[PDB]
Amino acid sequence: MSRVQLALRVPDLEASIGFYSKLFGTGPAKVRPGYANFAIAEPPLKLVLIEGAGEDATRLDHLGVEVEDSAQVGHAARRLKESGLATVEENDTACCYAVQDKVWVTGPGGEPWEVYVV
Ligand SMILES: [Cl-]
Ligand code: NI
Repeated sequence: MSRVQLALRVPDLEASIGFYSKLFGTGPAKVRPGYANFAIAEPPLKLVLIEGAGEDATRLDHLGVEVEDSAQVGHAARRLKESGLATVEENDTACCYAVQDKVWVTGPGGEPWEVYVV
């Protein structure tokens, strides 16, 4: 029961929050200065909105896969590693007054993915 995380850097956080609330029929789960996120049940999605500074267009910030528990992150980190991808693991972190275990991989064209648990 994992779900994709889509993180967008948006030029207008307030406008984006309103648009996404309408699109998914649900308000944001978390709102902070320059930051919001939506936990969408259907489609299963963690949508993250980060306000850009003086930006003109929405762009991809990063992608991810949100899993249930640390064991799944661990399983993923091992699996990705064995597949031959370069991974960077984080454990028991800090950011967003929250705690996360995660593993980062980067695609060929530079798009970064985190497999993580909140
Ligand atoms: Cl995955
Ligand atoms: Ni993220």
